[PDB]
Amino acid sequence: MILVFLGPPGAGKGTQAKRLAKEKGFVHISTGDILREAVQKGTPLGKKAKEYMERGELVPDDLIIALIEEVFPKHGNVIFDGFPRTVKQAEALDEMLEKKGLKVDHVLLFEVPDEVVIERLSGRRINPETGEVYHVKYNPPPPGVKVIQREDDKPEVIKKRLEVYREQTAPLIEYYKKKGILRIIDASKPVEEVYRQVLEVIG
Ligand SMILES: Nc1ncnc2c1ncn2[C@@H]1O[C@H](COP(=O)(O)OP(=O)(O)O)[C@@H](O)[C@H]1O
Ligand SMILES: Nc1ncnc2c1ncn2[C@@H]1O[C@H](COP(=O)(O)OP(=O)(O)O)[C@@H](O)[C@H]1O
Repeated sequence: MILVFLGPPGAGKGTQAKRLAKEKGFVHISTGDILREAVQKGTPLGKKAKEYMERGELVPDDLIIALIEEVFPKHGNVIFDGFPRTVKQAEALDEMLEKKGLKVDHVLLFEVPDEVVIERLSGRRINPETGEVYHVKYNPPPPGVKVIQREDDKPEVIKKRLEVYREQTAPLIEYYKKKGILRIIDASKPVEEVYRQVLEVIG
């Protein structure tokens, strides 16, 4: 089975993907995580991607599509978490899967309002050692655990990332709706509840 998690930044897509991968054995493909590790290690991809990400812009499709080809696993169920982000990327994903005898089974659309995305993103914190994602209010780091805020979770980059989401990524909703595989998730609910809905959606 192949899943795509779609929706605004801060919706809780990564948090759910990591849980689903962990408990149910999906391969988690987070273009976010892979890009950040590239940036940190300073690869050709990392150096090229770094500024797009810092500014809240999408990294160019060619770079991402190639990144997906490089990481797509030969076997196993897959969660596409943060990819595709454009219509071009969605077309590429279809072709790539079709060549492998595959297809996207379910697109979970993580619906959540702007005030919730801003609330979620501004309080997001990261454990630099473990990659564990926290939230200053909803799931705070344990006492004594040093965390960081991502530079792209600053107020003005969030604002940009949301315009970019609405401009470039939101058309994917009709794209997958037209195929009859769009599932709606009420992402505004607490973590446990969203996860139950995710499990119910996918069986
Ligand atoms: N599929 C993609 N296509 C283009 N750029 C991407 C993609 N995934 C991630 N990025 C870059 O990485 C940044 C952070 O993405 P990500 O971590 O997936 O979302 P969020 O920051 O909302 O969790 C994006 O703003 C974008 O610049
Ligand atoms: N259901 C939820 N309720 C409250 N906070 C959440 C929920 N899901 C995730 N979060 C928190 O909100 C922020 C965004 O979650 P994340 O999974 O990183 O979003 P995305 O991957 O869609 O950008 C994180 O700080 C996370 O701890």
